[PDB]
Amino acid sequence: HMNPIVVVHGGGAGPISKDRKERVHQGMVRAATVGYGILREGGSAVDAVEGAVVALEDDPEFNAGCGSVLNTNGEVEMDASIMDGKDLSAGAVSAVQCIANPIKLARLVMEKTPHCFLTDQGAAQFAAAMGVPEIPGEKLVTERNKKRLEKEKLGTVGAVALDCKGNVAYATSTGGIVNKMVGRVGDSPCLGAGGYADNDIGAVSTTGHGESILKVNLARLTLFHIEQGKTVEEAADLSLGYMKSRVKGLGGLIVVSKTGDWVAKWTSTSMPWAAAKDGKLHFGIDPDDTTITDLP
Amino acid sequence: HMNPIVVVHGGGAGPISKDRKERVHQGMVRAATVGYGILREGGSAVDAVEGAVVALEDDPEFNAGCGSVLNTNGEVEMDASIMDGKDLSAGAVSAVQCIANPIKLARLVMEKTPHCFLTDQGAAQFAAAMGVPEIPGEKLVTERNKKRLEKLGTVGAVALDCKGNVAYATSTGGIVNKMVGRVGDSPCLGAGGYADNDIGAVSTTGHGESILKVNLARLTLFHIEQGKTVEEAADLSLGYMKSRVKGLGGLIVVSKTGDWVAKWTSTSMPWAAAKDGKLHFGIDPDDTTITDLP
Ligand code: NA
Ligand code: NA
Repeated sequence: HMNPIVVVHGGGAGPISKDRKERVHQGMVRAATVGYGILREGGSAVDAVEGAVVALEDDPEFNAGCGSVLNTNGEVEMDASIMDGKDLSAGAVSAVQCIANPIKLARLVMEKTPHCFLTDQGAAQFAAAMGVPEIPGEKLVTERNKKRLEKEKLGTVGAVALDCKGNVAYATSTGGIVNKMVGRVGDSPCLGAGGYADNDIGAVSTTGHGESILKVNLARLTLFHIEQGKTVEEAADLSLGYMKSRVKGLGGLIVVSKTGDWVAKWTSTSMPWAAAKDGKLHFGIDPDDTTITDLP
Repeated sequence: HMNPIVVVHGGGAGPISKDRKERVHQGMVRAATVGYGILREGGSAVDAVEGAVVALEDDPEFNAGCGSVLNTNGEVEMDASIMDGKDLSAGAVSAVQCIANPIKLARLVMEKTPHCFLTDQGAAQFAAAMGVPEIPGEKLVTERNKKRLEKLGTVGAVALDCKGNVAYATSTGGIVNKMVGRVGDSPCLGAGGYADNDIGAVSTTGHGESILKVNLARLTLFHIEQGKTVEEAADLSLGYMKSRVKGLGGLIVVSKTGDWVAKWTSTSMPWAAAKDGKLHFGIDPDDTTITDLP
């Protein structure tokens, strides 16, 4: 059976301050830790990617769940998707509000509906009827994002996991872009763009310019290069190089193939990433700054 | 310059009676004529597919705009997306309500926002700012759709323009008795459609859950990239949706060179194509009729 790997990413971003850097690290370490803990228990790659992304929605330092950036009405409006590489099973939610973990609802969508995608009000109603709690507004908005919205008037989190059966999965979550139009949907809930998972190829989770990821369908394009016999690095190189020259978009991504190979590449300035494989934790934000430590 | 082309499709769905096929035929013809008239009058590929889809939305017979199917709540909710293959610019709406033409709303997202994809309450609010009328929701509700709910498919258009640009537009009401705010493939780029001047353009129809799963539109084009012809590539992607996800449906594709095809694993798929002063139509596998264009 395969050696389990979890890969986690923060938002593709510009320069990070020496400070966010500290809490970002531990945020990335915490999520990669849960994702892996899940696979050591023999959990599925779906359970692990879900697990990792929940940690990031709950961690205020990351643009998803609590800590999401604000829309043009100052409100939190969130998107998420998860994909099961076994039979291509998927669930996704767009434009959701007043809920803690949009990724759990995407999972509920995949696992307890005949659908793959619920939006806005019907997304709230499905959460209401599945007994997801409504949160007393306020809670989701952080003082850092409050200033951020006044200023203009951070990025998508994801996870890719490979389990002992060779199953792969991805999960993505985001509150979008600051001052975005109400009801704007980025790449996250769109399968092929914000992510793709296929036991025959691998799984990808992306970040960066949402519309640009959509226009190029980045996650599925990365995988297309792999199917053609490229390495995980060359595929990510090539698919991001394309998003750069064709539509002028920047981002980043995390991929893992069906054979245990993984990398994290980006064209934005920063992308906090973490990976757990064989009880070693890898972490980085800028290229080269990579640390490797034990993971008991 | 290229000889321009438009292809249209109705839904990749089940059997259609003799009595109503003549009527779907009237619809397809009107839509293709509308697309090809824009193309022959110096209009863009994007112009041409919006014009063709707008027409099927306006026709209460097809599951887009007027005549959408009703969700679980006896309500109409519409998905749409349109794409320009030159710069890969795109527009898309999901779960839009009380407006006549979702594809027209889709193009305004493309042109008028720094976004590509709006949904539900935000799109409705955008529609208003764009002066798009808020029209009786029950005027989108036909008697038949109130009935069929109690007891057809996604439409679309591809085109290649004289300048050599490709575009797709796709609009749906979705599937009968869907959950509130269920989004299919139709506003998801690469599933609902894809257009890229450097390959061609595809529009898809059928069970939307399956189409999202396999990235059907971009896959078809992946095969076209590999040297597979349009029919070949269409057969592989549609074949793979059926094998891998047990999903049925159809698609239309126009390549950069101007080769095109209509293909479906579903029973029926209304379709009409226009090029070289001729109209091509069909609903059933192997029943094509080639007439002269007016
Ligand atoms: Na968060
Ligand atoms: Na219609």
